[PDB]
Amino acid sequence: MKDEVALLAAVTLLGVLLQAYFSLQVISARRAFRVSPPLTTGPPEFERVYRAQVNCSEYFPLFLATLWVAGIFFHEGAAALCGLVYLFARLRYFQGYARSAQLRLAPLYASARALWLLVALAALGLLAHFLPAALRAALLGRLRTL
Amino acid sequence: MKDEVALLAAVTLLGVLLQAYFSLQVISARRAFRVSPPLTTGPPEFERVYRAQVNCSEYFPLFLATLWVAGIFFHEGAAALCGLVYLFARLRYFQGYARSAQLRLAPLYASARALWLLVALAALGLLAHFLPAALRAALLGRLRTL
Amino acid sequence: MKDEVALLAAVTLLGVLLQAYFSLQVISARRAFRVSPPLTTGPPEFERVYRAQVNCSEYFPLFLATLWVAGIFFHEGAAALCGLVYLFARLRYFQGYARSAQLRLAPLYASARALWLLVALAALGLLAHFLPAALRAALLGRLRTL
Ligand SMILES: N[C@@H](CCC(=O)N[C@@H](CS)C(=O)NCC(=O)O)C(=O)O
Ligand SMILES: N[C@@H](CCC(=O)N[C@@H](CS)C(=O)NCC(=O)O)C(=O)O
Ligand SMILES: N[C@@H](CCC(=O)N[C@@H](CS)C(=O)NCC(=O)O)C(=O)O
Repeated sequence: MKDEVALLAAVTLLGVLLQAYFSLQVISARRAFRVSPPLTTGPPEFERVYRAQVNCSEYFPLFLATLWVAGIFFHEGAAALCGLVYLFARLRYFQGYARSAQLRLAPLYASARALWLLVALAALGLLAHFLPAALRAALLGRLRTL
Repeated sequence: MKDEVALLAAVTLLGVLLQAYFSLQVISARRAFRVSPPLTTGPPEFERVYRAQVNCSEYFPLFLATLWVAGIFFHEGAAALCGLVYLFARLRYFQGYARSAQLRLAPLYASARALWLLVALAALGLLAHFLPAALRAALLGRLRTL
Repeated sequence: MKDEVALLAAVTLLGVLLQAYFSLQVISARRAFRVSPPLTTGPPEFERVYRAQVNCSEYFPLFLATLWVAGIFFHEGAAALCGLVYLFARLRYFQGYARSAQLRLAPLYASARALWLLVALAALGLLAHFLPAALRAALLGRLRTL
């Protein structure tokens, strides 16, 4: 059903492109600092670029999972918008962290707020889905008795 | 189609929340042991918490992929239940590993059993989907000749 | 809708199995080189196997995201085929890297070509989806004026 998930798919693809950009930046840093695989250690500046990419990579599935659940169960447009805010914050996090550990913090907090909102939308969407059938099953069981 | 995937979505969200918990625990360990990014090395106790989170993060997409394939092609309820068992085992793995490398092992084995079962359900679901059309195409080709 | 995504699901499961294989190979290397968690450092040969697995793991969500978007918005068969080429290239990357850092390069380039093609298919699929409604909204706005 292309129609109900195309914005989620577009934000998903933008996320992939951003992760590709982070990967290309790590490769560029490896060349500049002459840090050859399999090493992932070197001068703090190399290690910051490496770490910024790794941190973005490990949250990326959380972002995808929440984006799709929130977008399907809550509202597609709102999930997509929160996803865009998340991804812009991650770009700033990567750029910030590369420059200095301390500059990762403000955009990290912005990314965490965007992701927490997606989590909240996904949870509310699922509650709206399940809570009714559950409260009903509960009541039908108490009616039987009563 | 909210209706046929809501339990998969709920287990997915629970998985996201658990990964968020692991991330918050690593941040707490960084503060306690004063290990500042970009370092990921320090006392064994810090390194165990870091590593437990990283290991959970790298299997998390495998869990999501298998959960959804098994849930769609085999049975939603069974996939969801195996997913819940996986996630509880991962929580125990994280808690165990943080305390000691050796305490990661029992829950790691439980998580691997749950994930292997999801893989098996997904494979059986796909076999049920493809094998028929394939054996038919095979037979139609031999009938033509015969 | 099993019917329109079964090949994407099958390539997804194959990807999971391959990642499981990489994980089992790292465990085998840990035993052979006696590198106990939480360490991820040791002789270059151990570090290459570890790193090859980690690199495959961090691209794996990019591969899944692009596979599904390309397969849904562009063409299922073509996305599945590019996915298979990607996964075979990753197997070669892992085998190559384990033997030597330099032997990772050719299969890395092949994997990057396959993934870039998936990205391109996904983008073209989404453009075909959105561009029309957008150019129409644009024109309706200029017609009103004109
Ligand atoms: N893998 C992360 C998990 C926790 C996390 O996301 N921490 C934040 C705030 S300390 C971070 O920017 N981590 C820096 C990094 O991963 O290099 C870590 O090692 O810290
Ligand atoms: N990235 C993992 C891949 C293999 C794996 O999952 N190993 C298990 C059993 S040795 C584990 O608990 N790894 C500990 C860790 O990742 O820190 C590793 O380095 O070991
Ligand atoms: N995490 C990767 C991101 C960039 C990347 O994929 N680099 C390629 C070409 S240098 C690679 O084979 N990395 C080796 C590795 O990750 O161990 C890295 O540290 O290099």
